[PDB]
Amino acid sequence: SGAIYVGNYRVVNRHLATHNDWANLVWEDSSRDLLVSSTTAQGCDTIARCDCQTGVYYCSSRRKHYPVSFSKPSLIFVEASEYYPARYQSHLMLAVGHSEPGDCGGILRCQHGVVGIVSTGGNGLVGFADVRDLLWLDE
Ligand SMILES: COc1ccc2c(n1)[C@@H](C(=O)N1CCC[C@H](C(N)=O)C1)CC2
Ligand SMILES: [Zn+2]
Repeated sequence: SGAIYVGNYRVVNRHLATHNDWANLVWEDSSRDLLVSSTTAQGCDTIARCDCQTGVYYCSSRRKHYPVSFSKPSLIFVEASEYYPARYQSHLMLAVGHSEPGDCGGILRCQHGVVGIVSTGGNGLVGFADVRDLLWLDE
């Protein structure tokens, strides 16, 4: 579990979104596993605007932060789940690191701020849904 709070927005994994997220829906993309809902309170999260390939992510299954090298956002095939059929997930970045179901929502950060959130994983690989291109989060 986990979300990004920037300005009047809440950024969560689409497959973990609540009824309130859908009642106050701003944008969603099933192909990215992203959903953005509106909030009343202000958000204090700086979103990175960069091409960084190194960062730090929070892994709640270990209650630890791990430094990682990660790939550029791309189309990667993701196996079937109770939320999605077998499809290519866009804007996804992989890293070598620990992840298990329950880690989705862990923020990935670089020196510039929030890069993305855990979305996939398995076999020593962790996948992150990129958010740096959503310039409308900051404006
Ligand atoms: C987060 O780490 C892991 C590790 C192992 C495993 C997972 N997640 C789970 C996972 O990746 N997905 C299920 C929920 C939706 C996901 C998506 N973005 O399409 C895919 C399946 C096993
Ligand atoms: Zn950055």
